[PDB]
Amino acid sequence: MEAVLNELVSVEDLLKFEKKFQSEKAAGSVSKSTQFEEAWCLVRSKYNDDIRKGIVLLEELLPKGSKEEQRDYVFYLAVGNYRLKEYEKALKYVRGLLQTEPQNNQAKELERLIDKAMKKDGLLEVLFQ
Repeated sequence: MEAVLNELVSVEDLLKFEKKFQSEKAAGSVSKSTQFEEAWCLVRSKYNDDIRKGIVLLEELLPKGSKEEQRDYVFYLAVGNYRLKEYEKALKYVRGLLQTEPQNNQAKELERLIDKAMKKDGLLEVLFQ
């Protein structure tokens, strides 16, 4: 995934989804699925306000989800909080997921990323003192 290509296709996908979302909203029916896909987009944003909106949407969905749905909601709540540098919140979400699925390799890897960031592992200023 060439990075500039990735940005390009992401926009094409966004416009197609926007079309679908606006059509659904106009019809009076924004489903749990489409709301999740909205959140999935938002937590990938370069803008913090977008990520926070995605978190709000996922927290709203969380109590209404099946076990299977909640797995995805909690994963992306951990991701979203991680990207906002809300590490304590991110760790609580991912540790909850690992309670349900201790051998989820993706959740294990995310917990490692959060932990490392929290502890400032690979902070560079230390290397130059």
